[PDB]
Amino acid sequence: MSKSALVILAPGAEEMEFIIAADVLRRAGIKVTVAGLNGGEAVKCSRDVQILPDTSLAQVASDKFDVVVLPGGLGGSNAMGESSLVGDLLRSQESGGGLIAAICAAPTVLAKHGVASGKSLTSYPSMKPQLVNNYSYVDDKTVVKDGNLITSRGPGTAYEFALKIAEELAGKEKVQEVAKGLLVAY
Amino acid sequence: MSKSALVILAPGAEEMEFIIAADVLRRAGIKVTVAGLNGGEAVKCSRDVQILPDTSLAQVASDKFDVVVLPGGLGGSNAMGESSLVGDLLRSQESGGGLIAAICAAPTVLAKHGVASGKSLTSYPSMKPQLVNNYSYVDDKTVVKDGNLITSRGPGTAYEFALKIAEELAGKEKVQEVAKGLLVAY
Repeated sequence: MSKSALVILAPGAEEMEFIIAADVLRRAGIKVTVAGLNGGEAVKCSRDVQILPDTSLAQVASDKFDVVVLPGGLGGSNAMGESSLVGDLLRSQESGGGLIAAICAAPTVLAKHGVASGKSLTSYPSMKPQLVNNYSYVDDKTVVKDGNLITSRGPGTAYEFALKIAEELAGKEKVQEVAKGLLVAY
Repeated sequence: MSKSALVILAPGAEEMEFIIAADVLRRAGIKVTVAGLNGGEAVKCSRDVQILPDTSLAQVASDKFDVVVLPGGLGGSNAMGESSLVGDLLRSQESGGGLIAAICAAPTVLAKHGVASGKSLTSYPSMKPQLVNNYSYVDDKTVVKDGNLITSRGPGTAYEFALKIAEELAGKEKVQEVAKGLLVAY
């Protein structure tokens, strides 16, 4: 009847990347929960934009989501990488064959929590040396999908990233109409 | 020696275009003030994302900004169009020789306030009929500049819109570095 997405909002997140994934997913008819990393309070992002989450990560820790989305930004990614809760939830998503999606610096969260080893991914270019030892790093793609893992490079790739997630959950036709309304070629 | 931008955040604002404007301008070293239309409280956006403004529009009313930026979204544009304070600041900005930038449905804000009549502009494609009478509408163009007016079309043109404003205020070398960091060709 419906597909869900958990979007984790962490202090120091790249707000553009975050907002694009939340907003595009909602456009495509997906039920998006924005879960604040440390609570239900406003999250101060990387360029000082403050965003109210829908709820806390902790409050949706017993729920299943068709996709777990990790926005990038160095500080948001560092916070998610240190969070034992993010680790538990990511291992859970991997073992239920659910989608994991990470953009920009956020794929280092996968490395930090031992998730999705041996898969192909990309990231923001400056994070590559953290991601070559246990993953096949892709240098030449804006978005990479390998089994249940979708990763992407940064702000210039965030619309394509969100649309690719949307396409897996909501289908081709829906995403075509969504992309048309965005004025995004896809 | 810095430059300044007022970004007006209004209820029903298209959050992506809003966040992209605030973030990209901040990356370019421009002092950004995010000012809530109706006060300093959180603003609910078109897709239910809630954003805390830096301050209220009312509180920056005697301030001079090098640019006044209007994000789009239909609810947001309609609210701005009804606001006498928006009108007053657009007119003052216009008399003052300062920059005005409006994306998506936001150009209709200038129509509602009788601002920049006869100027060349674009908008979200379906909003064209609202604009053809009193403006010189340009169909096939992502970002349109006429003197101190900059307009653009939608989410898919938001980066270029923001980078175009950034370039006017911060210069070519700065915006090239910012575009490089964003992974946006510009």
